[PDB]
Amino acid sequence: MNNLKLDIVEQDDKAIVRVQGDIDAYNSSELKEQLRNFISTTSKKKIVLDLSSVSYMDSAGLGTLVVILKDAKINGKEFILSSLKESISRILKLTHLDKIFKITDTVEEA
Repeated sequence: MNNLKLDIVEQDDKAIVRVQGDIDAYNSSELKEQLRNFISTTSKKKIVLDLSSVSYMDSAGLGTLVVILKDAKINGKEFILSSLKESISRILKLTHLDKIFKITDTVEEA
C-alpha cells in the first residue's frame, strides 16, 4: 500500500508536487525520477513541494532534492518546499540546507 510516492497537481501557474511517505533511499531515485522527468513535462513553472506526509528524512532526501535545483533551472522552473514538519525543517537548517532552499508553510504560500 505505502512506500513513497508523489501526488502531483497542476495549479493555476504553480505545479504542486505533493509528496507522500518519508524520504529515503527509495526516494533517492524515485522522487529524483518523478521530478527530473516531471520538470520536463510540467506546464507550470512554480514547482511547489508538499512535505506534510514526510515523517522522516535521510541524507538521501537532501542530495536528491538539491540536484533538482539545476534540473528545474535546466527548464527555467522555480522550486519551493511547503508543509515541512518541524522534525524536518530543523534537519534542513541543521545540515545548512534551509539557508540554500526555500520554505513555506502551505503550498498556497508557495
